[PDB]
Amino acid sequence: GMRRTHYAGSLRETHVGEEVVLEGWVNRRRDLGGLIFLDLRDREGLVQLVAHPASPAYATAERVRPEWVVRAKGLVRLRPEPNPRLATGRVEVELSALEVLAEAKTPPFPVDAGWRGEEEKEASEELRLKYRYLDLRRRRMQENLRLRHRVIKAIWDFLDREGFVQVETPFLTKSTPEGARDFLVPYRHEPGLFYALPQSPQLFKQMLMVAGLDRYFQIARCFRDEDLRADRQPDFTQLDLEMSFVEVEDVLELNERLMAHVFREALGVELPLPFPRLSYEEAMERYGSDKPDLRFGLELKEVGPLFRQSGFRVFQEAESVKALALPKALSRKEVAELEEVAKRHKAQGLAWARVEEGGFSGGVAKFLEPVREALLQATEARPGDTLLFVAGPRKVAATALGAVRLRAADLLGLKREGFRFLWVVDFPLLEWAWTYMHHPFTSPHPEDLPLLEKDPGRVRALAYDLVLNGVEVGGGSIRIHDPRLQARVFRLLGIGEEEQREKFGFFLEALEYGAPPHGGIAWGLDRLLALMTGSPSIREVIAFPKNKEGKDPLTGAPSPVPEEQLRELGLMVV
Amino acid sequence: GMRRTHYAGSLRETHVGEEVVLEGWVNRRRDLGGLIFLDLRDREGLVQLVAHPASPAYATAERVRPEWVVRAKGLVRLRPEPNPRLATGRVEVELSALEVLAEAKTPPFPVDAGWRGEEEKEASEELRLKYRYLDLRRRRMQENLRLRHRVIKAIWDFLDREGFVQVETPFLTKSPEGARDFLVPYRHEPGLFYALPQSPQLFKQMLMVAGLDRYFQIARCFRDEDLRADRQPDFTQLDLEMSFVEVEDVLELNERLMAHVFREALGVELPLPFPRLSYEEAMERYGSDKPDLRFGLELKEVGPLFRQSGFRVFQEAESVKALALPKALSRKEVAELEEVAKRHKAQGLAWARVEEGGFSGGVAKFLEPVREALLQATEARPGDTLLFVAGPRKVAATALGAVRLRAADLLGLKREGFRFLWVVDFPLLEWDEEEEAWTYMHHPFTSPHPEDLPLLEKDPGRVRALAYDLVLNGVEVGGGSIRIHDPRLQARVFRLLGIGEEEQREKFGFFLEALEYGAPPHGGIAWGLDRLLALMTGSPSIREVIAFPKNKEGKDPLTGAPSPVPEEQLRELGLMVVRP
Ligand SMILES: N[C@@H](CC(=O)O)C(=O)NS(=O)(=O)OC[C@H]1O[C@@H](n2ccc(=O)[nH]c2=O)[C@H](O)[C@@H]1O
Ligand SMILES: N[C@@H](CC(=O)O)C(=O)NS(=O)(=O)OC[C@H]1O[C@@H](n2ccc(=O)[nH]c2=O)[C@H](O)[C@@H]1O
Repeated sequence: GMRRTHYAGSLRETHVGEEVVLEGWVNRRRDLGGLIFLDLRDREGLVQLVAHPASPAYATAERVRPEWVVRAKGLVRLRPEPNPRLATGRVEVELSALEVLAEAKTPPFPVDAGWRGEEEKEASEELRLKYRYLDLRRRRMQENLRLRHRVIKAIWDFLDREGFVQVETPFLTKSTPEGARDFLVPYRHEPGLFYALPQSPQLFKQMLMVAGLDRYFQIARCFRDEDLRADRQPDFTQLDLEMSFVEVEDVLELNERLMAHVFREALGVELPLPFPRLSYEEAMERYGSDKPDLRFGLELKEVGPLFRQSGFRVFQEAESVKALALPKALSRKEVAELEEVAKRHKAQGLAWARVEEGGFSGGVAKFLEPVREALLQATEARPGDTLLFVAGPRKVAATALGAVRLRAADLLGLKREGFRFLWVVDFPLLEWAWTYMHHPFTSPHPEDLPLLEKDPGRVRALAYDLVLNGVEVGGGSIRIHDPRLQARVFRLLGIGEEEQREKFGFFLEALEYGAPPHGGIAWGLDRLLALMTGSPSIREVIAFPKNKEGKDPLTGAPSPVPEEQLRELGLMVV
Repeated sequence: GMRRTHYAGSLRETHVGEEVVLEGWVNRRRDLGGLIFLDLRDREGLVQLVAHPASPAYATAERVRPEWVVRAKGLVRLRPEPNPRLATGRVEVELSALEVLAEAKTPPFPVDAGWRGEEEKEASEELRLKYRYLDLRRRRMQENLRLRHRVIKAIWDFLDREGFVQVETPFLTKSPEGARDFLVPYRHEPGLFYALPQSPQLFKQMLMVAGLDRYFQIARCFRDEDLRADRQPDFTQLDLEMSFVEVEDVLELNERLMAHVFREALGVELPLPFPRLSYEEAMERYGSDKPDLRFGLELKEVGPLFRQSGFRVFQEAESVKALALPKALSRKEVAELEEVAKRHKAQGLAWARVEEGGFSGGVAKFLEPVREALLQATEARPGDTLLFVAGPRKVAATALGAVRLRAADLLGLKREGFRFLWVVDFPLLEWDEEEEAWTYMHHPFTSPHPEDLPLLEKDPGRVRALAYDLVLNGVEVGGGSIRIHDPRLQARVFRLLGIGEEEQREKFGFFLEALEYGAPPHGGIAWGLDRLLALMTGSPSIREVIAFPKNKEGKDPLTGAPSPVPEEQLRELGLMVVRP
């Protein structure tokens, strides 16, 4: 068996009197009163070792240095005074033996403070990535990686109980000139031919439905060689799943229970079911975003039809006027800050007014008095609030005041806590020629089918986004399983036969052999884990990520190769 | 919820009288006296639907052809005569409604026989791969994929319980397991490439340096080999690593894990512990470092018996290995084994016969002078054939071991069940008989035996390694080792393997630096998951347990990969194809 009797961090008062053998890293050394104190560290926490002058381990304990690997043997004793900041805080190990298994260079940054329950000073992330094997020693990084383990195991437990089959799909697959750029992999035996890394398992998981497996899932790696701004990594992890004989409601209900199971098991958090649902239109109208942050209120209100008789030209002639009531009298500085946020989102400006006990004052207050009673009933505003207005095209006015709404939450210091999931449903299928939103296999709404050719912009898709605290963490749809409907959607998009066969030939042929009704979703697992941990970047929930630029400071990739290794592939740099 | 009330194949007589809603594929249709019988198929199997001419479902049922997708509603009733070949064979569904969800054209090969319990005729594997989404409809393929799911879930259950942390490691990493790298061009700086990982070896050791203590991953490995011997461009490993372990700790945990996997996924009890043979023991007794323990016929050393023999080819040889087969082979069969032997670098194969008193055939004349000792050493009986290979010890063992394996097939020995074993105490270096050079058996991070450290400079060929292979039925299904955690020793072993300081820094500098920050003792292993699943299912190829595999030339008939890309796309990477 092993030489150690326990994880160092697992010792408690229940272990007093036992002789233990421990192995780990020297977190810190302190000399007090002629005793040598060593914080011994492993993944379960710190435990205090004490060397007394008479002990055989005394000289060894004096020479050891931070991050040295040691094996320690001694008796578990009670501390005279407990340190409540350690789970082992009531006990210590009186050393009889101490053996050095590895010395260590002074690390480029400290990794010891979190294990004592102390705040850790921010270090250069580039430094942290270059020495990531040391960065991963820190308590916070190990908790993130172990939560990610618990989340994936919980996904496995749940989906296995619900009859899902995990299926692993190819990594070396067909490159298509369709949309997002592929990472390529040269085929050595025939120069000029390339595999591609997969953008997602979409076509394979649909083909697994055509194969009759009924329900599938995979913790899938997706590779997309595009802009790496906005926290993107060159590859990321999805929870990918697909089901047969389902409606939208079936997919949402399954994913709700799975998510609630994941949060209960991996975080100890209870998520009330069902999640709230909002159509795309409702989300845009009430929050100005298709990923609403539900951790605070302050909904947008359409007040356009209140000013159709008002002399205020800019309100009267606008297609939309959105209003927002902030529960605070803003400074002129804050208003101009919100105005700049609005103008940065294509708005012509931001009108404003304070609401007093009898009327309004400031900004556009004069033009608000004739409609006072109606305006207050629509906005539910009270004396002391500030009313913000954006007038313009409907999408612009909503999106601009929605961004104002988010920035206003920070100005007001609103407490945004917990986890607020919601479904955004009934997205438009297309957008102006015409083009689809995600991928062309998304089914139109059955009752909107006749509008496909008549009024395409009004056609709803059977697609849905999962949103958590203003962040898209999941997206999916019911798929087309009728090849004639799929051809009909292609004819509407202007996508000819030669283009279909080149991009999708093998899958379109698959639909001719009896595809069941099916649909699915993929979660952004790294995004979910970052949100579950309050991390500012998905880099904090990935063991060995790339930096914001796409490179790996730890190993140096991407790096050149000997020209003989490249000549062997039949390629050269131009 | 769902329209569907049950899986089609799950109906039993306990459901008789219930009204059910079912969804699935038409396995087959036959018409009889106006009735329309549809075998409805889903992942649980077949159930018979009956459409009566008086039913509203009848008009729909008349359009239906095989592989059409339908939703059916009706009442479960007993069949007048039951079909004992089906789990639903006692019942049928009297249809009250039927709707076509999807039509289908005739598949290029049948998928229906297996769901009836009937034998499936062999289809061209290239055609099966081209229509892999239809091939995956067959019962055997779904059984394979569902078994694959059960095996991985069992691995998660066991290792999670044992405190292992699953960590996912990079796919776009730095350009080491004895193969060529698959490269990925870095678009922004032409001339820069990522490499796909041949294994997660260095990342999992760094996870030990990070203090995670025990790791696992169901990892995808990419190795650009001459894809002979059923190689796929990428394959799947159960990868794992542990800290503060000796060889025995790694072996015992894997044994218990495998026994759990087989128990939960196959219902098979594997007796523990696994047998253990050293590399030298396995090579002496079986002529192979991956012995097949499903039959006997062990190899015997008889060289010391011929030191007074007139047969110079025996008398000069370092080794003469003998094997006694319980059969009088034909001369054709002997020549076949001789050809096998010669294909494995042997100088030849000798033969004879054991008869009631004397010997007959082949080299029997030179065997007669040494009879008493030979029969005690070989345990040969009348009617047997004795075979010999003479030569250097490793050649003689390997050649007669390959003869041994072939002879098991010629003799029709019933080799059954699952016979695991560990092979341990591998030498640090392997002698390439061809290139006349020392190479490492396992990757350069394998720790030599600590007792042998002074031999690294004094006598490298005597150095043992803390490495081990897991063998199942003569197939290498796992391999691992205790690692080097001292940076001085790791450079010392790099020096031995012919890797100067310049090559060390350029390929492994980041990792040697990590060893300077207090690396713990650690070791681990990796299973060949596709290999194991192929063996668990008796499949002849790992392609039978991979959902969408490549063909033997590493190509995907289903998708057309690998394929050309637009000249514009290759231009953007700053690369061009060399003109021949
Ligand atoms: N095959 C379809 C899913 C389906 O229809 O079933 C698909 O991939 N959709 S997707 O592109 O929206 O990604 C699905 C989800 O993946 C996450 N994500 C996406 C891009 C990225 O860089 N990081 C990231 O975490 C994000 O949460 C998104 O909602
Ligand atoms: N990094 C070490 C593991 C360790 O030392 O912990 C490693 O990869 N070793 S390995 O290369 O032998 O693969 C480990 C195992 O992977 C399987 N296999 C290998 C190559 C291949 O093409 N198909 C296949 O199935 C095979 O069973 C082998 O025993």
